[PDB]
Amino acid sequence: KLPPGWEKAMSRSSGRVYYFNHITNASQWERPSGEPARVRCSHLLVKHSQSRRPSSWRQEKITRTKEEALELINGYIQKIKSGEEDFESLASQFSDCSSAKARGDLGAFSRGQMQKPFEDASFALRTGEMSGPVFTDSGIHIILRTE
Ligand SMILES: Cc1csc(C(N)=O)c1
Ligand SMILES: Cc1csc(C(N)=O)c1
Repeated sequence: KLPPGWEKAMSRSSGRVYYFNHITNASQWERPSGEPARVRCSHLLVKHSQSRRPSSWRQEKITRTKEEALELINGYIQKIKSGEEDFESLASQFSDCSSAKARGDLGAFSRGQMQKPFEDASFALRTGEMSGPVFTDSGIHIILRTE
């Protein structure tokens, strides 16, 4: 029916159908459009106190809870989707990954290199597409597939 990971859902607040991807946690009103050796992705990471290292260039000791990290991620996604902020700008300012200094760009990678939920979401995104919150042992990610 739909591309890998996508399913129909019902808006609780509006009653309109929408589409949700259970690999990428992307959600959108529009029906999804229409695998490679490598993809290229950027990401914005928000770490939390349960991260496998709760420390970053932004903060020596990351103390925010997982729930607080998710609320930050949710807010960044809202600003990206509304156009108020660009993904690259938010990643440079707020990603707890050292790749923040490269606007979140991780370069290209194959399957079997990244943490699995990140890999699966990255490969389920089409070029240009953005994930919803993706959970790994590092923290919570917004992933943007660029190639
Ligand atoms: C909403 C929510 C996200 S993480 C979380 C928890 N209890 O760790 C709750
Ligand atoms: C992919 C990447 C670019 S900068 C960086 C770092 N400095 O750790 C990671």
